[PDB]
Amino acid sequence: NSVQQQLEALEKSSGGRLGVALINTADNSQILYRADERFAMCSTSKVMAAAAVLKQSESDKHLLNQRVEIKKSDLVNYNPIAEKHVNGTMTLAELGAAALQYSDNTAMNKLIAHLGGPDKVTAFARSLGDETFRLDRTAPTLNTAIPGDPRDTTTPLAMAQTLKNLTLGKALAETQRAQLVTWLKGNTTGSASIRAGLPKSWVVGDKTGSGDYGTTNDIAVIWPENHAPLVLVTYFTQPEQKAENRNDILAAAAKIVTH
Ligand SMILES: CC(=O)OCC1=C(C(=O)O)N2C(=O)[C@@H](NC(=O)Cc3cccs3)[C@H]2SC1
Ligand SMILES: *C(=O)[C@@H](NC(=O)Cc1cccs1)[C@@H]1N=C(C(=O)O)C(=C)CS1
Ligand SMILES: O=C(O)Cc1cccs1
Repeated sequence: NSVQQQLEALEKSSGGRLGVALINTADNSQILYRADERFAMCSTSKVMAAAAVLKQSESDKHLLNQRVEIKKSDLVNYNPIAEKHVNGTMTLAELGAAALQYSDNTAMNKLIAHLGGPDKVTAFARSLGDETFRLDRTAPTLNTAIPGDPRDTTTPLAMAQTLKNLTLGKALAETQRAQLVTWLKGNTTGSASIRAGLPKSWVVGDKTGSGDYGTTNDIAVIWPENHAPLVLVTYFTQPEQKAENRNDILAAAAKIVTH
């Protein structure tokens, strides 16, 4: 059975809608599955917000060390790092790290607020040539992931192209690119997702998302030992609002497209 047939079968048995875009940077070849369909990004959108702040830092050498005050009233539904810092400060760099490596929603909201709102994240994506990405809401509501809702969505192909540019391409100056990569490589939330479908010793940087409608996402850059990098987006969503998340489906998709 072909890769396409395998993805079709995985999707059908899983009881959802699967979106996959793999870019092989060895030859610029692609494996696409529903790659032009919109999906709710959920917390994968934090990559774009963190990168937007990194872009700003290219013209302000003091930005990443700027103090941000964390109040009790800033806490939302999931904030394992920010809650440790209530009544204190975190730097913008520390907020980027917390957002990316722990999926701290308070940290995401501080990045968005610093930028001037969700629309500023959209404008940053557009500045990278991504005509597809849109950020409309803050956390937690950006994770509602309602079928057919365009808010806070992108397509697998658009996100793969932009993640490639961010991490391996033209988007950021070198120090900032390297910082983004360091953050992604140190993610703690992705064990059971794309990483689980790959050789254990491959280096991976990724950002997950989990939302309503059992929406389960991961976007990754993958560094094989003897090959050029791969960029992989796996998005998955289901028909029932209260559905369980399905990290294993992302692992399976990763295994299929790297087999
Ligand atoms: C850490 C995490 O939450 O993993 C997602 C998950 C997955 C997955 O795909 O990774 N799922 C499974 O493999 C499903 N588990 C079951 O269907 C087992 C059952 C439990 C209760 C009745 S059936 C769901 S249970 C939830
Ligand atoms: C990002 O996806 C974010 N998800 C949520 O806050 C969950 C919801 C909020 C409203 C409806 S559902 C955080 N990300 C992680 C992750 O990266 O997977 C989570 C596991 C949940 S918190
Ligand atoms: O407590 C407040 O309302 C303001 C803050 C100062 C420092 C962290 S939060």
